[PDB]
Amino acid sequence: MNYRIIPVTAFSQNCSLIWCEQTRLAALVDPGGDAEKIKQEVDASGVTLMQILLTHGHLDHVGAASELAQHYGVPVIGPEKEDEFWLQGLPAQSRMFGLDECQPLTPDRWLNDGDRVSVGNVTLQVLHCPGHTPGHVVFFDEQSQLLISGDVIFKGGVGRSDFPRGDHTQLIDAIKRKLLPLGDDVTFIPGHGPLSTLGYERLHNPFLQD
Amino acid sequence: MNYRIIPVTAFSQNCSLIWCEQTRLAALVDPGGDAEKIKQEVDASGVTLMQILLTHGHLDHVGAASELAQHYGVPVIGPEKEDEFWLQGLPAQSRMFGLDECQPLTPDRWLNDGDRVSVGNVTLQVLHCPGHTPGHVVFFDEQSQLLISGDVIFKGGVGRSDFPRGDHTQLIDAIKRKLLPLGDDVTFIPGHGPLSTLGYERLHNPFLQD
Ligand SMILES: [Zn+2]
Ligand SMILES: [Zn+2]
Repeated sequence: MNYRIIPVTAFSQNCSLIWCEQTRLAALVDPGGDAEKIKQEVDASGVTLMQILLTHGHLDHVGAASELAQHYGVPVIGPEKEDEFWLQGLPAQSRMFGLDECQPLTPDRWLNDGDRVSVGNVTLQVLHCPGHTPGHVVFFDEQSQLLISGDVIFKGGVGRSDFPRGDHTQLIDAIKRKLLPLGDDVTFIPGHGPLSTLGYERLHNPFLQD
Repeated sequence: MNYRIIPVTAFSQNCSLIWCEQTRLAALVDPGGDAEKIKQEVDASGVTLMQILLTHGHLDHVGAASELAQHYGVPVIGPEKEDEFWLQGLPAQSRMFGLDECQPLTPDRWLNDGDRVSVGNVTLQVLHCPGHTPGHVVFFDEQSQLLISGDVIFKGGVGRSDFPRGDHTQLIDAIKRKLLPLGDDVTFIPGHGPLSTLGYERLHNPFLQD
């Protein structure tokens, strides 16, 4: 799987344009804002966008999803249904940061643990990883050993759990039981900061010790 | 000032019907839900409802405000503007607890620190007390030494500050600098649990020591 990271919004979130090398069929993961910047990269890359994927219901991951879905004529898929309250609360999310109103978002379909999403010949496995948000999912490409994981895990950190319905014990358990077993060699693209691997975090991440 | 407490919603919130004894002009503070229960008490009390007052933007304090405002033909007044994001997020608030959708609420006017609200011959002084929510206000009747204070202070407790834009240092400072100086003899009607006085909390509330 090929990809391009597109930093979007004032929160500087790692939106991912991902695509199959043979078919050039593509997906956007977490198009958080800066819809024009995203469109410019998508259009200049020459790929065929087929879908928008959402890891979780937070503003900096979903702000441009509705505009891009309409622009390209593609579905918005994900996250898990427990984040519906966050997506319904997008106006409140944006108003809290003094930003322009982000409209409520209803995805074409929710995702569940164990779902398959096809990006041309790339098969993404969906893993439900709650703790940061109760509906947070991640996308795993087994063939390229690549994880697109939103705000579950960072290089030397983990997602905040002090939000409504956040749960630290739940988040750490999800990382250890669902992510780490995918293998040390797995690279992850987090929502913020630099990329890292699961192996490096297993042994160096201060939140994953004990 | 006369009053009647009307426990509403599954959160068992202390909605207040308050009124002037001479004129029988009345106000509702925090009509949180159970709109029929509220209407039954208001109508049976014989008072003339003139206004709805809001201490803060949380679901269990505002759920029935819009229906009652329309039913009686009265304004919704308060809280302070910083809670606009909470009122915009009412659908998200209710969806989070698996309840029926509560619509976004736009009050007739926001309140500010130092505002006067007239309930017949009762003059309420408005105090801005952030920390639980950034737009939280309280209503003080100096003549009857009575405070209607929402979720700022409880008997032996204080409002949670772990919500988005919550701030514990700010909440405690607001209590100590804006509430306690009103006098030890002041009775308060909190959003939850039994009534108490400012004097008792000053000396016994574990959150107010030091
Ligand atoms: Zn993020
Ligand atoms: Zn309350």
